[PDB]
Amino acid sequence: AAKKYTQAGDKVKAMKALLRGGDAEKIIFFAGVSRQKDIYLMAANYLQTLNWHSDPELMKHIISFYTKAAAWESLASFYEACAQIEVDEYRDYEKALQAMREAAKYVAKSKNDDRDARVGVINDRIAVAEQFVAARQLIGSNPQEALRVCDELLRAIPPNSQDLEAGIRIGDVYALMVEYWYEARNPNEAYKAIEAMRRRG
Repeated sequence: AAKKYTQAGDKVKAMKALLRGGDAEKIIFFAGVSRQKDIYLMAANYLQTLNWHSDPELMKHIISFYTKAAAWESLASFYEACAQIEVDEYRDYEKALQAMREAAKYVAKSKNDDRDARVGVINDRIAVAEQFVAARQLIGSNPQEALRVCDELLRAIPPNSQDLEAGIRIGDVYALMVEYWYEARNPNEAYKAIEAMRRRG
């Protein structure tokens, strides 16, 4: 779509139907080249809905869009989202905890009322973050802490609250769940890797 859109596919309405959900990253690129405010906001809001385990440059790049747009609320939203789904294979939650600290800092920097919904995500995510950092700092020594953190996360979204309103998202509730099965209390469990791969697939 955007490939043929850069080939004179026209504008404004070119990306109003490309928000949706998924794991796309070039909605950034057309927001940057189109220089339209609405495309900027939708591209920056879109990346909260992604689910990956890598590429944390969107931290600073949505920081750029929300310096150009002066809305740190969804910046803190993506802080939470990307720090949550970053530690999936980053294997370090200290940076993610610093990113939740930056989420609180930018909510304090925020001025719109969207920061209230951002705190509605924060009160569920930072509550698990101090026990998920105990799930990640002690992922080599404390399997039960990480297992029960992931279990109470998995038993919070089936209630009426959404994934934003129940805890941290299920990027690392799964990814750490695989991790302590093969790493913690049994690093030499080769058939857990084919459990880990069969739970991966």
